[PDB]
Amino acid sequence: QKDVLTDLSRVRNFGIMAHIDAGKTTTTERILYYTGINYKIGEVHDERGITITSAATTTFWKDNQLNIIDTPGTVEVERNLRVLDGAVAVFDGKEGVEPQSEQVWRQADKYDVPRICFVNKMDKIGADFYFSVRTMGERLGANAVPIQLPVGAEADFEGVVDLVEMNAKVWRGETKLGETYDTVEIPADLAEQAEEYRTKLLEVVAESDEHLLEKYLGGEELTVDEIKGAIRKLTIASEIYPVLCGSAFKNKGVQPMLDAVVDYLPSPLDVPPAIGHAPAKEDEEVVRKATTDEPFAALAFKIATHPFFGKLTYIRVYSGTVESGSQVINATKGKKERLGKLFQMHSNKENPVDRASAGHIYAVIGLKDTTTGDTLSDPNQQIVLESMTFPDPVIEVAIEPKTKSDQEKLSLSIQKLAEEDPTFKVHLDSETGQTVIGGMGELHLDILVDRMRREFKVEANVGKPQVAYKETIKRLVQNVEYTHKKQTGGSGQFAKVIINLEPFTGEEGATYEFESKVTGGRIPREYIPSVDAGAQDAMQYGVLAGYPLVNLKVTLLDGAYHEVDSSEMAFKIAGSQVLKKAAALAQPVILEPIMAVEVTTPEDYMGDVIGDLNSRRGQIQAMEERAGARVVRAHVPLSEMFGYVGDLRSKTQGRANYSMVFDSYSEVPANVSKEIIAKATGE
Amino acid sequence: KDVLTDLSRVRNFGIMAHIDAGKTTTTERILYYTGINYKQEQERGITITSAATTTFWKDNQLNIIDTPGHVDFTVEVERNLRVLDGAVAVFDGKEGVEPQSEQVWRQADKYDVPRICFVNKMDKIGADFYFSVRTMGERLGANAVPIQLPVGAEADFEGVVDLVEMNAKVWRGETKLGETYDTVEIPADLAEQAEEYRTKLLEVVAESDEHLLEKYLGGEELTVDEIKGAIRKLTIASEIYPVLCGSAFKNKGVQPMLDAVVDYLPSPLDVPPAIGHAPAKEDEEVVRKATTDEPFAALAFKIATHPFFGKLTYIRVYSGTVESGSQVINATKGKKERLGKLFQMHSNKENPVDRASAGHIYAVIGLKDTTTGDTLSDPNQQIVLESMTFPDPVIEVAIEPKTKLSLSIQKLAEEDPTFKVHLDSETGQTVIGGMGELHLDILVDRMRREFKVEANVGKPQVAYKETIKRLVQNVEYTHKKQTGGSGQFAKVIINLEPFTGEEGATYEFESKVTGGRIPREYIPSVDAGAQDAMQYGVLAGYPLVNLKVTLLDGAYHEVDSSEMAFKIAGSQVLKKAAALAQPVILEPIMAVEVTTPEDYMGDVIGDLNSRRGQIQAMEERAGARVVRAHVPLSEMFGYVGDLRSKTQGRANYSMVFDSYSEVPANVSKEIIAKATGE
Ligand SMILES: Nc1nc2c(ncn2[C@@H]2O[C@H](COP(=O)(O)OP(=O)(O)O)[C@@H](O)[C@H]2O)c(=O)[nH]1
Ligand SMILES: Nc1nc2c(ncn2[C@@H]2O[C@H](COP(=O)(O)OP(=O)(O)O)[C@@H](O)[C@H]2O)c(=O)[nH]1
Repeated sequence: QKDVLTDLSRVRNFGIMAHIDAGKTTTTERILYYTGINYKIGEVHDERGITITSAATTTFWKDNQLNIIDTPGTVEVERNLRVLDGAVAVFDGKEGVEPQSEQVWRQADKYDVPRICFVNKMDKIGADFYFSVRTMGERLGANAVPIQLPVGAEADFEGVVDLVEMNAKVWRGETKLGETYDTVEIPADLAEQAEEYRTKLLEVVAESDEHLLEKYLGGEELTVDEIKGAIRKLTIASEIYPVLCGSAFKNKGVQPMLDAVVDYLPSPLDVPPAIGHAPAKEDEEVVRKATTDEPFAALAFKIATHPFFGKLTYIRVYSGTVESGSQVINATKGKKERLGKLFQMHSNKENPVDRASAGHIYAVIGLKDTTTGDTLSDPNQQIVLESMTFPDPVIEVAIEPKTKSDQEKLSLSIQKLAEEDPTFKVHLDSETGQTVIGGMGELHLDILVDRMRREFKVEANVGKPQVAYKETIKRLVQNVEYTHKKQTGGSGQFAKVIINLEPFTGEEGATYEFESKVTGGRIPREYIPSVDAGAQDAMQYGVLAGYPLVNLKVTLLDGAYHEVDSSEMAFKIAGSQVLKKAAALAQPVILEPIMAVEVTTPEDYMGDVIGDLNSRRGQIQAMEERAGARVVRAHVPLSEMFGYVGDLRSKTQGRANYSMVFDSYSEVPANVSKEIIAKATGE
Repeated sequence: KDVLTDLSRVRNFGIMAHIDAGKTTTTERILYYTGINYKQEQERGITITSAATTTFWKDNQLNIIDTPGHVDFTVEVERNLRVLDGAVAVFDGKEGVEPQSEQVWRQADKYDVPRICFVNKMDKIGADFYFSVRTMGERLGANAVPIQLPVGAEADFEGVVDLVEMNAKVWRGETKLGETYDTVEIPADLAEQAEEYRTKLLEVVAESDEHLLEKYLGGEELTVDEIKGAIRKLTIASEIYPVLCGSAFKNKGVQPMLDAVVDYLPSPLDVPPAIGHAPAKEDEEVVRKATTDEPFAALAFKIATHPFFGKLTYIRVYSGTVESGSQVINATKGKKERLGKLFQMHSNKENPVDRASAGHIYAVIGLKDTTTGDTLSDPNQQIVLESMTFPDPVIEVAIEPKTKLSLSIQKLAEEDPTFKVHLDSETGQTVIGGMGELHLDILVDRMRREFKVEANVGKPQVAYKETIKRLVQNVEYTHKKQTGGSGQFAKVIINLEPFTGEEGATYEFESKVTGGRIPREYIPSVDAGAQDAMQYGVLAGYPLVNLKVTLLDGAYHEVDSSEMAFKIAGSQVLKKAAALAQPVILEPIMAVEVTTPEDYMGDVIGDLNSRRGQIQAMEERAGARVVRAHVPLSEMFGYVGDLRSKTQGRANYSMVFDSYSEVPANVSKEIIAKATGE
């Protein structure tokens, strides 16, 4: 394990995020080659092509250990950004930022993931570094700071102008795989435009630190280390995104890029510590820092089949150390696990290690009940990294497969997505064959339907998403009585029940309470729970619009029975009908899912954000300023949040991001309740 | 992937092994080799772990069963061994026979399950094939006959010597998943040791059949088919256990073992026919053969939740064939069921099938009142595959939430009919009834791992009962409460006697009223009142059983007498008559069966007698001793831990209800004192 670094400052866990056909595969291939041929030159103690096969590949660049993670490019990407400490964003110079990159960039923005940009395909016709860097501002609202400029356009691409050390690194002519660059003076053709972007970089660098601002403004020139260190601080704080260029296919620009990963991307020490919750006690927060002294905690993010080893579990260790053959707890499942062989996968070999320490990524063998997203931890000090509890779905969509083969494909999609997403719920009515999926939002459901149709090729009719409304009562209704007297064939059925129905808060979140005040055996004790079950069964339905009834307290006050005719079945009918009777007379109301929306926007677009939120019946809660940006917190009904992603992006020209969580159910306004009821009665 | 109708080409088997022995890695390799090799610089997932997985090896259908989780829960292990036709025993070459693998071996011995042995981890340092085969004889009393010999030791492990075909199958270098072997001649280093074990195998084969004994002794050499056929006969009869070796992690030896399952493990035709009983007629025996022509019979052995399909019931069909959308009867419950979609689960898909035929294992959909252990059968020829089990719980535990925040537990889940939930009303006081102390502990883990409740668990309490021993006559009670609005009146005179009943019934009500002295309108109310009072005790608050109430006389007021007043009268008169009929407390007596290693048997009988046990039999099965005894459940508390320490973890115990017996005098006073202490 001497090959695994314990100095986490010299470790970098990063991945490549890019649009498809942008060059992620070819860039990773070139990274792995250049890093191999430059490793232990004259220090090895003592044709070839690199393909990427492992989900995580470990390599070394200039005395730093680089753990590269294959980002799919969904819930899987959200997990990978937690496994990532930083990312390299690869763009196609012909197109700049593309619709796919927008989504991942905003998720990395949510989790404050430092990024550096590599504009690829600079050899191709139509590729432009300057146009592409514009699209980063226009569509991502990103402070993209070019740290280099291209030397040449289309076929004449030869290298890059280094804007930190003012020199040019050129690969002239047909460049061999792994061939180094020639360091030359900046060409005269580029001298002024280089000086313009040098000023832009120096101004950003000088404004970060007061000591350099006094130094820069005084006419003194900033040192390379001061410039380099300032860019790193800003990049790690997600303040700026350094931009590079090259041609991975033409073998131009890879080596400066690798330097940028070392120079400006964060180590396990630079990112904030891992925050999780105790196994139980979700509210209790547990924090695990990136040091071997802390208790062991690790997240499993990929399950794979190795051509030699069989089933392989990839894990990201955030804190502490564990050894091979030692027991750990799968905190997500509460089951014990024993770590088998431990590996760090290299480009062309499998490096076995004897223990799994903090800040590193490993492939584990002997795991039996660990799934992607599960947390492995010290048995004595247990942490769960992902939240285990989720509220019931608030939006539902209906899917009906077209053919009997689409039904079988839908059953293999609901199985693989269950493994990846525990947040979504599925139920199937075998009559009509209507699979209804519950989700956490319209976009969450929109993702699942797409993955069913593109990654699993289902052909089905998708319904329009329906908000999961509920019903409750606002008033106390007293001495509501119902009598069931059905004379079925032969012997009849009898049950009389008198209940008292009131709203019920639930101190700890309870939705229902049943109380029996029956005195003197007027209702036999054996029949009391049948009234409860009958009331609860009738609660499944609704008195107003057919939506479930919640926050009710049923008080069984009295009743009557015939010794022969009364049965558990009869007292369940009585409970059912009496609940429908009392709820109708107790001011029934409809409840709406309310969302806790938080929007981070620049000041200039903040007014346009609050105006949009007000139009969605939102209630503004806060107007904070965090990290030079303004954060608006508001409660918005989920019913009004349809299409927020596109509307926010249009109104704020792409510079604002948002997070939606469930908050509570609230009574629907009067004018909106009648619209809900009218639609439901017609459905 | 079609469904085979030639049941000779079918293998219903499972893997039994100690923990960390390689069950998961061997199952992984089986599923890969059977898929890619027969009917890579890669990485992928199918994320499927089915209770029963159907796969194919060389034109034979292999149905693999997941071995039960709770090894000490004897109801789960016996069910799976009934679903199994044969088993593959996986051992660690470094450790040989281990305590948990010993327990299942003796259980498989009880149920006559043919077994083959696979010595795994032969590439690990300290692994010895011959040491493991010695432990098979010393600790399992098993005629373990090696049909293979290891080629290499520890890191130099390369393959196996086949002792039937007398060749060597070697996997040289780093073996990829599914990589084939090279069949080579036995190395000279192993030629002598191979011939020694070849003679041992030939002698076992030759003594089986007289014809082969003539050929072997005559100097003629036995054919491969003759050796294979003899080993198969001996393996199916549990006379010999073939021994193999390999490395599941290093991908060496998997294909020979799959061959051994086909060659020497039993088919559905080779196992004895299914033996059951007619509903509610334990003495009447019904036999179902492994043929589609016989009436349909199937056992449900696993209930699971499918993400898309909902409830999934895994069934092992022993006899006949039934189609989708056809009705069957759940003989265990007496209710009818309609088979919905039928599935055979594969390593990477769900294969829909049109019928559930004999000798195969399926996943069923549309079942509502079928539980693990229930028997599905043709309505006309009703069979129950599992023996009758006591319904009422014998052990009770109290669970109280928190230390309302943890009322999340609804647990209306069918669970089993074995669990009964009743309320003593102390903070709700969910009291759960079970078949034993381990039974409840299994359920509590479900409530705490699958539902993560925070609760105080009580100490297990024996579910005692009460009864009467003498006849009491002319017991009268008069209910006269003059309430303001309306008064109430009811007089009843009853006769109370003990009543076992030819039908096994707990209660009998007879009315000998002569005139309309008690109106016919209120007779059923008196019966209900007596039954209500029987739920509670007269001595220590435990339910009363085996009572007969005879209503002899009474009185009524035309206005004041109601059904309620006579229910109070019937109730109070039973509490009064039972007190005067010599009430006694009854305790559940259990049929305990302990399978113990050779050495520790003596401590078992002494312990059982110290727990007020009555020894009934000792038998010798294989190399172990089986002690059967009748022991009161009250004295069996903590037996698992005491036996496991006493037998170094190598022994098995079974507890099933047997009968109720009167509690001894000094123990009756202890029970009563606690209850009166409330
Ligand atoms: N001319 C040119 N072609 C490139 C470059 N990078 C990638 N390509 C080509 O683009 C195609 C897709 O690139 P690929 O690595 O598969 O992108 P990915 O799908 O995002 O992983 C491949 O055929 C490459 O040959 C580049 O820098 N210049
Ligand atoms: N070296 C070696 N290790 C093995 C072999 N078979 C299993 N293992 C390892 O033993 C550990 C436990 O095996 P496992 O399949 O989980 O056994 P189980 O607990 O009974 O299911 C795992 O980490 C396996 O990788 C083998 O043939 N050789």
